[PDB]
Amino acid sequence: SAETDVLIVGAGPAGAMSATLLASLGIRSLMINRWRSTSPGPRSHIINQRTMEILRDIGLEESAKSLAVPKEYMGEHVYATSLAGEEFGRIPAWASHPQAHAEHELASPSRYCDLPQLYFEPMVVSEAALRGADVRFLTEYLGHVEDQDGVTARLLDHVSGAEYEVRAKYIIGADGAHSLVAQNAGLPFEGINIEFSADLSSGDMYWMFRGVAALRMNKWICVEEKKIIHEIIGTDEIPEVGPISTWTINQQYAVRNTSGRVFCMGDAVHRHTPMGGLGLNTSVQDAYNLAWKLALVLKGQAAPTLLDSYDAERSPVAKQIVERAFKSLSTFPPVFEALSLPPAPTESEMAEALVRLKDASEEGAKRRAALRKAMDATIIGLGGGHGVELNQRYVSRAVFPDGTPDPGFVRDQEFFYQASTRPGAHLPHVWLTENQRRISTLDLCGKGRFTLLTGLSGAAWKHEAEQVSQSLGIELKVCVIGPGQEFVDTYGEYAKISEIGESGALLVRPDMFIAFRAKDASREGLEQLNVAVKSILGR
Amino acid sequence: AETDVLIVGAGPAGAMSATLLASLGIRSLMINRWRSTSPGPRSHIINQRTMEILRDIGLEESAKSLAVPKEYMGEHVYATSLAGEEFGRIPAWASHPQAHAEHELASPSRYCDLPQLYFEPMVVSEAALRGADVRFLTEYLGHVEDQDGVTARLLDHVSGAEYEVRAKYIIGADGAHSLVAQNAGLPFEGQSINIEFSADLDMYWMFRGVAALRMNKWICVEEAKKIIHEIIGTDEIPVGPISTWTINQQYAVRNTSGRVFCMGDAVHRHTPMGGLGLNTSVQDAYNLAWKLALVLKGQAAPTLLDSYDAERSPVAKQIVERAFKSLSTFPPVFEALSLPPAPTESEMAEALVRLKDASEEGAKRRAALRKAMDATIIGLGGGHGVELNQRYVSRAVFPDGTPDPGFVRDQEFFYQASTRPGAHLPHVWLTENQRRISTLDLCGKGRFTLLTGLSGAAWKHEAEQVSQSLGIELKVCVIGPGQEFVDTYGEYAKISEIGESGALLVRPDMFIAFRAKDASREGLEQLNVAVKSILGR
Amino acid sequence: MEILRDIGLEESAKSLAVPKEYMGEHVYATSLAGEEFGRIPAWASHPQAHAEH
Amino acid sequence: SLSTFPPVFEALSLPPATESEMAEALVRLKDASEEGAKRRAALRKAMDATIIG
Ligand SMILES: Cc1cc2c(cc1C)N(C[C@H](O)[C@H](O)[C@H](O)COP(=O)(O)OP(=O)(O)OC[C@H]1O[C@@H](n3cnc4c(N)ncnc43)[C@H](O)[C@@H]1O)c1[nH]c(=O)[nH]c(=O)c1N2
Ligand SMILES: Cc1cc2c(cc1C)N(C[C@H](O)[C@H](O)[C@H](O)COP(=O)(O)OP(=O)(O)OC[C@H]1O[C@@H](n3cnc4c(N)ncnc43)[C@H](O)[C@@H]1O)c1[nH]c(=O)[nH]c(=O)c1N2
Repeated sequence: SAETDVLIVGAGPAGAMSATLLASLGIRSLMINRWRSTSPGPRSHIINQRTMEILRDIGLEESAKSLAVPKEYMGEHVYATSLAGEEFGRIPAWASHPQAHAEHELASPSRYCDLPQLYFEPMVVSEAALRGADVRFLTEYLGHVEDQDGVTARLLDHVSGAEYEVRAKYIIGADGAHSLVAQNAGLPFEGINIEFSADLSSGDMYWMFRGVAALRMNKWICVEEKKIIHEIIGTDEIPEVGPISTWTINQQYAVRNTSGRVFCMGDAVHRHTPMGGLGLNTSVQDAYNLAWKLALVLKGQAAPTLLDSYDAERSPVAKQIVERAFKSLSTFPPVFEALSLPPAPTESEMAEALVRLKDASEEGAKRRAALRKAMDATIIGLGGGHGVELNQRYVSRAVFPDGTPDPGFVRDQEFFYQASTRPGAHLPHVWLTENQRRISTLDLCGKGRFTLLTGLSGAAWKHEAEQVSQSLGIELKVCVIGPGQEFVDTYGEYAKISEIGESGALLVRPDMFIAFRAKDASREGLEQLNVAVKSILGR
Repeated sequence: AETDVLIVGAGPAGAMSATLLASLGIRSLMINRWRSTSPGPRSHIINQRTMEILRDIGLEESAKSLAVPKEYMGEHVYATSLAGEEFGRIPAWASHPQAHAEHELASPSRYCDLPQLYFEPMVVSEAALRGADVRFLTEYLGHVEDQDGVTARLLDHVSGAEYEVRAKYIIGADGAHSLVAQNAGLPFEGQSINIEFSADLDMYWMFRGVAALRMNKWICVEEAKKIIHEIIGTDEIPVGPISTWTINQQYAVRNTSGRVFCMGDAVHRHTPMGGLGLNTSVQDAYNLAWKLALVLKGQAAPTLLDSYDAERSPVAKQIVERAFKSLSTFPPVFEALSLPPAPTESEMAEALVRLKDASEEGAKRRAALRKAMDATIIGLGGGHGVELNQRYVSRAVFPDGTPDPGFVRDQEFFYQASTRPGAHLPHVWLTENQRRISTLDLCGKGRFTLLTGLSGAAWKHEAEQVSQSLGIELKVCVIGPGQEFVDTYGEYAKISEIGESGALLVRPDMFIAFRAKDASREGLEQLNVAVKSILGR
Repeated sequence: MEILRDIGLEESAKSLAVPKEYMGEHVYATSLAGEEFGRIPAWASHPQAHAEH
Repeated sequence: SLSTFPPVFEALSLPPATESEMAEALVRLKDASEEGAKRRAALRKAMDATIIG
């Protein structure tokens, strides 16, 4: 028998990030994993800005960057018949087009990077243990029972062969795409990788229309006597040929992610195809949504109803990414159609298409233009979906509305990020300075606590926040941004992005979402802080 | 539970043993009492032998990405305090151009500064990935040995349960108060407050007797921590975590008892001068693992394991005595300033004014101070010979009849390459498809390798016979023009000390076990007898 | 270079030049595509020569 | 320093100036005999002596 506050079943990105955050917040956790090691395979490698912002908040962004390939080396996607064959063209993937890159820089202090899951996992798992989480591998969750005060789970130890029980206040189901935890909580659902080595002496990612195969990276992956590798390369005048692995995926999202004291996250609540690099990133963001809420509830600073916001905020995103990843698959077949090929052409059919594509006729021109259109429409799955990645819009009892209408989106909300300071949107990034060194708005906030941002004519917020803090027993850090202060609006970018007057305030949750906005520091405005915070905390 | 090897401890020694044993196809269970890898500032100087090991197993590039390269380690400063007067500087970690050349010539690898805080998780994750079972919050309580194996009792600090593990061997990698070594009855001979802090202010030695300062975040070596003031030393700038290390200087005279092998701090406990501890501990593991693997696979006799004590015990004594002796180089600095070992602020102020005296007496003091500062270098990068000049004598090294050539220059300060059996294979650059590759990169990977040139082609057939007969892999590399590996710079011919048709047999740990002068019939016939002798067969 | 340094042109010279790290690989061959006889460390590129430099 | 180049041709057993003669020299330089090892060593020695220039 063991006892903990939270039992975390699974030590992939979702579980390991939950353990790390809970341990940083002073909460006792036990994280288990069935297997001997972290994940070995080529799996994820695209890390998006929201994940990198989370790592930045907890102090792991610089270690992530030292293991990763920066964004400048991710842009060249090549569409071809094979590596040696004819190139159809290229596309600027991962926001490498100058305009896309500007939109990227404006959105976040962080950037895309290429960091194999193979490295990402042990980095976060070692951090969880260092910060205080108990971590135990070769240990399998078999089931649990729940009562009025907690949960009791049965675990099988694969080193000793012993079974034992663990008693917890809450269980996190971070146990992947066939989650037993989710099955036991009764959650409702709706909806070949080949490593090899070779010297390819004679861009960053190749899409081969052979229907579609992918090739990247001495060591290579494409997606046992594997002369699929020939064909893709495609010659046989060069010669390894394994390890080989498979992923069966059945597209489904949990409609609800919570049942009593059980919270599921990650692939356990969203299972989808890998198009867009959304899985690991969304899974880490699920953890970041939940952990601070658990910590407040366990410390008695919030009522248990604060936990209802997890489902209300993260379930819509589960459905969104599943549908989006699926839709992005449909953008590849039109490439074959533009060449006047069927989805699985013969060698003779392909050969004819290549000659036809170079024809000096009007028919040839029509095909070249159609091919370019089709290739351009794949970018939604390969870096174009910046809006999908960033445009979270939360509606829950952990976001206190300010009475303003939803302004919607000026441009397409899938392709383009739109900054907003309305409650329910992520705090916008802009550069300020601290001692003449650039610092992001995001660097003022987070660290497991609420933060209130204002300017010099909003000095009354400091005292108002101290009262609410004292009264509710919760930390509220106040930052008064302006000339001569600790943090300075050196570029004028804060006044430009805040959408409110200098004396207004933004209350920012530990996960960086705006929970309350006030237009000014009038007595009526100031009195609302205490009512918003009580409402957010269910008190 | 049952495993081939139980590894008690997951520091550098244990984690490296687990990684190597897993890479060799051996089942192991590595345990650690605590929840995490080591949190503290502890080791940070990684030497070339350790970096070579990481290179052999494919972790050198990951280590380098986490580390600070050698170009940022050289500036050691001797002073009264950070804001006070500087006595002078010394080129530490082989940063002087001549020391740097000697360093480059010795190895494909380089010093780097890599905190143990990052080193440990990198190796522990690799061990699990490659097949080791790894289990933290698990404590070794004791064991009993019989003629077929060992049975250990473990306490699980998650479940509170005790259970037993059955193994063929136990590795005691359990640190400076090793319970394993105490239970194996090993005989021993031979006779710091670290303060982290943050402040807005490469290495400072403060003669205040001596304090060190390095690195927003700083370490020097809880409101009484205005020791930090004094060292900085002002208080016009605005104090934990604090930690202690007791070390009692001791080395194990023997490192093995029956089926128990101890390694690392468990067999060599010493002061931190010279950055020898972690490095020596990783090298103990690299000596043992391939031997254990051959024995467990039935390709070597159990007597191969006797060479672990014969090769590694002399190193244990050597580093303990060396680290201690380097401490004695600091007090002469106070003596050159004509100060007592703990001077007052007034006495030191007077020493500083005398040190600038425009007389012949002042010039004598300036020269004496320089001489004393220069003699500290043996503990701060000067001991390249100590780091690299391993000379093994054992049944796992087959002598070639030649006398020991000794050392032309001082064997502590200077590395001397040798290809005589019992010395480390020398590094030189060859090419493979016009890309530079080290001699070391031809060898290792858990197996024996035989190196020769084009007139030594007969070695290929001889090695095949021995390999087939003994059931062991022997990779043969024929170095020359038109071959897979080419002597593009001529450096192999220059370093090998034998004719082109001679051969060097290199062990999995990169030590030379056999050398042949030529490929005559008498020379070729010796291979099989050397390999049998090395394997105890 | 010492002369250029004395008169204040060394940094301009360096901005126009290729540094010493890119001068060492001298290759002896029958032709560029043919067989290579071997290489030599030119312009003090051997580590000992570089130290002396 | 000019006089250090001709010993390279001599180590290959070539005269100072045909394509056939050179082709033979490259095959002999890979010869597995003790004579081939002598030629490889002589060639290296000759190449090394050009470093003065
Ligand atoms: C080919 C490919 C390529 C990509 C991606 C997937 C695939 C298949 N993804 C998605 C990503 O790999 C996936 O979404 C994450 O691994 C999900 O992380 P989780 O922590 O939810 O599950 P994960 O599956 O990673 O972890 C589940 C954990 O639970 C453990 N477990 C299961 N049952 C257990 C039990 N009963 N008891 C104890 N432990 C148990 C498992 O052992 C494992 O540790 C991605 N994403 C992205 O953002 N960018 C990208 O580029 C890609 N690319
Ligand atoms: C301040 C300072 C600074 C330096 C150094 C030391 C110190 C104190 N060193 C030396 C270096 O840190 C030391 O030599 C190594 O950590 C030794 O590694 P081990 O694996 O042998 O022991 P280590 O002590 O690292 O690990 C022992 C393991 O066993 C575990 N354990 C103990 N008893 C157990 C039991 N009964 N059951 C289960 N687990 C148990 C412990 O929890 C731990 O995992 C160094 N070296 C260097 O090369 N360069 C440098 O710069 C420095 N600097």
